[PDB]
Amino acid sequence: GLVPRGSMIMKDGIYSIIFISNEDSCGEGILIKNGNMITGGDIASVYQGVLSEDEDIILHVHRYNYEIPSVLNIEQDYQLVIPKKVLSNDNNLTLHCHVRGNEKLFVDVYAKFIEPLV
Amino acid sequence: GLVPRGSMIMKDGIYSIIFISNEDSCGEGILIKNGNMITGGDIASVYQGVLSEDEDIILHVHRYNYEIPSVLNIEQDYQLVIPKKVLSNDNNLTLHCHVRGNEKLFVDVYAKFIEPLV
Repeated sequence: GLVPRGSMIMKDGIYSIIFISNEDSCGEGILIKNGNMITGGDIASVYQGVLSEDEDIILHVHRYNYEIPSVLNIEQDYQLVIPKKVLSNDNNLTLHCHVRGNEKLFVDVYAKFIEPLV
Repeated sequence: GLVPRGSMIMKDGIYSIIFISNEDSCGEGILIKNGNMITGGDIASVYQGVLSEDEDIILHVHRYNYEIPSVLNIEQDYQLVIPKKVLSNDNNLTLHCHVRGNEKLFVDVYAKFIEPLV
């Protein structure tokens, strides 16, 4: 089962990710965790941020292919606030992230551990 | 214009990548370059490798979703050899990568620099 735990407890490695927005649009991507560093992306945007702790974990989202819609229909670069605690297992986790400054704009994410860093 | 250069001279950061295989199947993905470390993936596989410089660069491809076809139709994990030489810019590059052990199996890749990492 999943249990509330701090994100920083996540094992280092590459994860597969699936997410759905308040607009009810879905997307899938990849996520890489190294130290407290988080980098990732899907066919249209890439994301980067640093596991906070003592700070609001901010994830900078950057769109790179506008011929593909944003799961959030924003149309520019934004920030997602990552929860300090997530529901997790040794290899699975879910979290609810919302756009900074707008709780009504959000995505629910499920992440699955794929493998350790080389 | 693109000029021949050492692949290991690529700017660290997040890259979008598009590729076509000898079988005429195309795929798209993301690629992250940190030090000599390269990590990335698409909707069905993830990859990790180390920009060598004294050894042929081996990119380890791990298939994580077998419900989606691989651009090479290998049906298992494999290794790609990454050229020490690439045709590149300060933001673009292309390369021809063959499967370790079989030059007849390969992907021709175009990579676009998206943004540097934190």
